[PDB]
Amino acid sequence: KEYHIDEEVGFALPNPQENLPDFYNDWMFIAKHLPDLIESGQLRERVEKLNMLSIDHLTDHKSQRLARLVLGCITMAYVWGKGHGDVRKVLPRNIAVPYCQLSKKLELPPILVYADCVLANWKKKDPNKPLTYENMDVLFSFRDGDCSKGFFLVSLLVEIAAASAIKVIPTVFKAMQMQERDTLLKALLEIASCLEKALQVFHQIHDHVNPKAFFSVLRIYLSGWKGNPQLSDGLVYEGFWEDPKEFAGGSAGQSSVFQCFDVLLGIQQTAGGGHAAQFLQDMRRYMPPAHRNFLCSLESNPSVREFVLSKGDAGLREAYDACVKALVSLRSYHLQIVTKYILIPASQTGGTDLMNFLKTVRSTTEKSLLK
Ligand code: HEM
Repeated sequence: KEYHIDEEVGFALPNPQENLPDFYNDWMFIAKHLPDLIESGQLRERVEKLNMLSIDHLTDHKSQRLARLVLGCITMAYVWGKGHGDVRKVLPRNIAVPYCQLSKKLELPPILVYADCVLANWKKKDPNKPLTYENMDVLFSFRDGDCSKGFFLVSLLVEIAAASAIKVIPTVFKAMQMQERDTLLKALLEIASCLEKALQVFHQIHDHVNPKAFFSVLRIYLSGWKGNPQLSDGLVYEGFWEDPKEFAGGSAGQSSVFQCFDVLLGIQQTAGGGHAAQFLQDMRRYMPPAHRNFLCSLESNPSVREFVLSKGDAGLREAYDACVKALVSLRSYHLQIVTKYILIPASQTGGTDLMNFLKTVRSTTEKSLLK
């Protein structure tokens, strides 16, 4: 696990910190009570009433990641506020320096990202109960009725469904170099199987998230400030950085999961020109460095796709296509989500720009079938 891939939860953080050192009890309070400090308005002030606390008292990883989640959740709330059109272009040097320093340690950007607000932002209610929606809960939200539990948790639950496939991958590459056909064939079907499993889990998002509430409320606090005509120049990290600085928002578009399998199955997303590829390449910078590296390792390994074609073996061809189909299925569904949770709400040219981007990626994935 030098790629930080759990056998159980994959790219997620197997059971993150709930509690910070006391030195940072200031930080934990503002964070822990965000529904109230915005719904009141003494958040923006209470952030000003705060020391430039040091980073050094954060001993281990899980601490730094909670610290990133806390500092992250806090930073989104200050900058956006009520999220009604009253924004900051200035961030205090009580927060900017300790968040900017931390986000050089972990080589993440100083913005709330998927890694923070999904992978590191979850808890188990009853330790010795399964991993199901009912028996889990997030660490931090922004407002009430935003359905932050819905989004973060179901996102996470899909990450975990994928873990079941990601642990097969070692087998795939071994079988390939050992020229062990039957093994490889199995391995490929198991991956298809588990990605089919992961789609069912994707359905849960209807059950646990409201469209109007997502689009209206939570979408705002996840949104960053690149090409964002409310901070058109950017956000200023007072103290740390001389100028304003552009960094992009924290979608599930920052996940490693889809990309992981794009690479495994030799789907050249990040090749070609275009904003489709450029986006997908750009997103890797918002993933933990371990995970960036894991994807890089997959690319380095020999091509599954090439192997399969080289063999003249309908069994493999089939199992390969199974995996590809599972991945298209997932994306074809993601689209239905976006329609329901963005397109429709947003009517109550940017709209079709988004969908064409997603359909490009879907299509690229489709184009990789052998059938
Ligand atoms: C209400 C639920 C969801 C909405 C509204 C939504 C919306 C979007 C949007 C608008 C994008 C384009 C990138 C951006 O503008 O940020 C996107 C990309 C993406 N989303 Fe989601 N999403 C949702 C749930 C999920 C979940 C649960 C996953 C995975 C666990 C996921 C995985 C992705 C991925 C991987 C991309 C990058 C494009 C790709 O590789 O296919 N999304 N999503």
